[PDB]
Amino acid sequence: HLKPFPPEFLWGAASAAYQVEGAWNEDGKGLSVWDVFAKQPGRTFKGTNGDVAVDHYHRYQEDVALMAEMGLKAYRFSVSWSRVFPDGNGAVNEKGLDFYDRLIEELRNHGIEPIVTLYHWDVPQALMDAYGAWESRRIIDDFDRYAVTLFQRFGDRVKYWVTLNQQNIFISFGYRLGLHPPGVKDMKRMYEANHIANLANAKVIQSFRHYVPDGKIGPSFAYSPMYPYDSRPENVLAFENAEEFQNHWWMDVYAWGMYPQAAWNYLESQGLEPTVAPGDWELLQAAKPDFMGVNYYQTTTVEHNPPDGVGTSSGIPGLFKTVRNPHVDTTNWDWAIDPVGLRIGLRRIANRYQLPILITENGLGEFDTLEPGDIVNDDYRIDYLRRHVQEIQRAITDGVDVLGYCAWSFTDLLSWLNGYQKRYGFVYVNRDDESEKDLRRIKKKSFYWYQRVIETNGAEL
Amino acid sequence: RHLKPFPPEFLWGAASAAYQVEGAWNEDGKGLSVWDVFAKQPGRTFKGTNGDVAVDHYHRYQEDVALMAEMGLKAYRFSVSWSRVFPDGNGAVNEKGLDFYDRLIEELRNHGIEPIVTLYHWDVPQALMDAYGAWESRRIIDDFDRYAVTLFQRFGDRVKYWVTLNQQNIFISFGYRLGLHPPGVKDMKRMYEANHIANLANAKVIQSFRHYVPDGKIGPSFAYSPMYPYDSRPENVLAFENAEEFQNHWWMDVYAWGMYPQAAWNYLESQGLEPTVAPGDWELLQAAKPDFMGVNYYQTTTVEHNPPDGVGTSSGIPGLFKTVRNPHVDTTNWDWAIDPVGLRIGLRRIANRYQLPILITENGLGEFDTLEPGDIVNDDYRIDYLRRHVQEIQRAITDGVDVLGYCAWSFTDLLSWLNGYQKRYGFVYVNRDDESEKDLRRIKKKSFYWYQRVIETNGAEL
Ligand SMILES: O=P(O)(O)OC[C@H]1O[C@@H](O[C@H]2[C@H](O)[C@@H](O)[C@H](O)O[C@@H]2CO)[C@H](O)[C@@H](O)[C@@H]1O
Ligand SMILES: O=P(O)(O)OC[C@H]1O[C@@H](O)[C@H](O)[C@@H](O)[C@@H]1O
Repeated sequence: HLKPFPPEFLWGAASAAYQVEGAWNEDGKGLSVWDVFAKQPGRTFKGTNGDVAVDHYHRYQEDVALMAEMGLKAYRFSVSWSRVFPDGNGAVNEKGLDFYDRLIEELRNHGIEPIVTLYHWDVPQALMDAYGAWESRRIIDDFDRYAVTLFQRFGDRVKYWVTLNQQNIFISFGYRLGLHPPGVKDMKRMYEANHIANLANAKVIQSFRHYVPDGKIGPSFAYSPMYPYDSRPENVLAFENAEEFQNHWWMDVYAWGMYPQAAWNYLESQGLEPTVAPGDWELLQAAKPDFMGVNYYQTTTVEHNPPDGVGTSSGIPGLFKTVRNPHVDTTNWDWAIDPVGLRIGLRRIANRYQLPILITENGLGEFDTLEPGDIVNDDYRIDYLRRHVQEIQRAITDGVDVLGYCAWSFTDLLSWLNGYQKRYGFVYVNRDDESEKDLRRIKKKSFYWYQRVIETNGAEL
Repeated sequence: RHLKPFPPEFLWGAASAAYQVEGAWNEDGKGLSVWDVFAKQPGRTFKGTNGDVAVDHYHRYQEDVALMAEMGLKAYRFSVSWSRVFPDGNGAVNEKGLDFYDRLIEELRNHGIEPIVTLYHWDVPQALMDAYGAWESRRIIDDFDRYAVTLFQRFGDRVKYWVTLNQQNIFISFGYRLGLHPPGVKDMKRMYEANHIANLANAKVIQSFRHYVPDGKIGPSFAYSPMYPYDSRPENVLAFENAEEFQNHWWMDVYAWGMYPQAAWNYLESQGLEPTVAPGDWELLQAAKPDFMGVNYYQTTTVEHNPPDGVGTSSGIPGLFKTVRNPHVDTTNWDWAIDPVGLRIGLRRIANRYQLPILITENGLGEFDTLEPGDIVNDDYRIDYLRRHVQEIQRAITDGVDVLGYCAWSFTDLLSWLNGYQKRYGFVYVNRDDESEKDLRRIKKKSFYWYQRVIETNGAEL
């Protein structure tokens, strides 16, 4: 018999500041690296950018009212560092803090738990200009000063905090694939910036223990659990390599403060291991989180990759390469649909680290059709969410401590590079890639489905 | 890719177990072990074979050590028979029993061979079973500790490497779940209680070791079959998660971290099978970190989804996993997988999960060796098996696993627990069979000279 969801389960939904807020130059806000990057011609679909997005900065009262109508138990959002410190360091911007204060008060007045995410990829451009942002150890103290400011202003009202959201994405996309700022393709630089981000995460967790002694904090990891293609020993070995290189490389640092040794030795043999300073290991080991945040969309299957092989398939020669998994469904965008993979990832985190898990992001991006009468029938989104929630219930029954589930996303939002048409929200926003239209909010069918999930604490899916 | 060499102090070894080699079952004051009694029950063992004589290593140890020195062994791993040292398990120490192990250790040291002493290989004295049920009573924790401390005091000056419980998962599961080994019980609840007591005994002895052998290295040895999923079907990967945790982490997480894994614990709790925990248990288990994980390795196991009405050929646990033949590995003549890459995988998994050095305490090939005219045994099949495993160990070292040594199973042919003598494991053939001891003469197999050359070249010629 499946166990019920625990009574205080945080049924949530989530967003990110650049993707929803707009108001990119209002109330003293400084430029973020994304304000600049997205205005490079050709970088984003149809030149879409975060100047307005879905205008949540001005429409937050309506959006929170919709959350209360749904009965959301928690809303996870990120704070835009450039609103609080327009230059990254230096003078605090009270008008920027005041927006988040008003948002938090609106949530609390409706009984919704805020989950504050410190960082979703939008370091102030001034810090990139001054010292290269995440490539400089200077960012450790600047990020800590920013985080401490938020802990001081909001710790009395916010119990749950996420530090770096998807560090593995912003680091790898920014420094290895060149898809995100700063547009670099250099593995050596990637691992250096990654190490600095690890130190920044640990430093802010240490600060949190002083300023928010009753709070709960953790990083959030974009987790694609690895599978071996089959039981061929060389494919199982490729899986060992891939899970360690892609997943333990981050989560072991978060949980244990140590990089895994086989991956470290491989990077050292390539001259790619990060520079370690005295005190680094002590800091990383002394910053235990209360939970592991998990952003989940799909698993990855791997197979053996000879030393002259792949490096379609991607991988590392001599370690592993990816291969299409014939045993999982796909979305209309070729993302795998693997709800059991979420249960597997949750089981792996509990088994390896004994940590509670907050699922910070999971959802389905698809074209939605607006029908006359302001009707959006998104049964495909209900199907996807239902199947993932069902597997979470099985993970809970197995013994995993899952603190909550934040569906991605509450309203439709701006994609980093792909505009607006692949929508994720429970709430449709009437705008597209060419026009803001009237920006009106329209509840999708999935809104009412999730409302009923919450009312029954997951008993009716 | 440049392979790393075997480290300069790598323990090229071979191994045995006391009941399987010693004989002298009632000599020099030795008391009855549970195996002395069990193997004499009609029908328990093939052709009634038992350890009364075995290969008579108790009397022939000088000849056997001389062969080890001829081979150039760096280490010899053996077990101490508790019933020789404390015939009743507790009570009076038997000095003649200690004197045998003293003579053996001196013989090894005089030939430059490192002794690796194994405290327990399944032979608890029958008197402790009679009095209180042996591993089912917490009384065994202090009795085992007193025995271990006796050995630490007598031999700690000359023995650096110690193994505590050898293959706890086997003696506990075979003794209390499958009923194949003493005490012949089939009761999962009793199995998990005895297993918990064995965990506490292991931790207690490691704590004592820190007091008595401060420069030594100690660890348990686990019979490790690394699990594989059959394929990338999500339900088969989940079956693998269940199987690796339930079959492997259940033991190794206690050894390394002092904690049982939660999903397995909750499953047992739902069946009414979780062990009874006393105040102080977690503190003891957590405060007994080993210096290494010992690994007894023969093969991997591949698993697939098993519905709640499923298998309980294939074996498994309904709702968790079931085994399935792996189509991508060869098998021995007894349907055991031959999977040397699986040894590398298991070594990588232990380093990745626990960051522990590993002593491979047992690995070998059992086969029906033919004694040819001229006292020749051509066991190229054994050479091939060992060569491939040693090659994969070198790759694991190159990956970054700290492997302390490799003990081939076995040095001489020996008595199997239930299956007699015909399926042989030694580098040294022993002339006897299931019907009689013949003359017990020792005959070097071809593999003896192969391993001699491996050791001489520190693994460069395999
Ligand atoms: O509109 P898109 O391109 O589908 O983006 C949706 C969300 O993507 C999340 O990150 C993804 C990323 O898109 C993938 O490229 C990467 O491989 O996986 C990560 C896993 O999260 C972002 O978290 C979110 O801000 C986007 O809305
Ligand atoms: O002869 P069998 O049944 O294959 O057993 C071989 C070996 O099996 C191993 O599990 C034991 O550790 C050894 O003690 C034993 O010799």
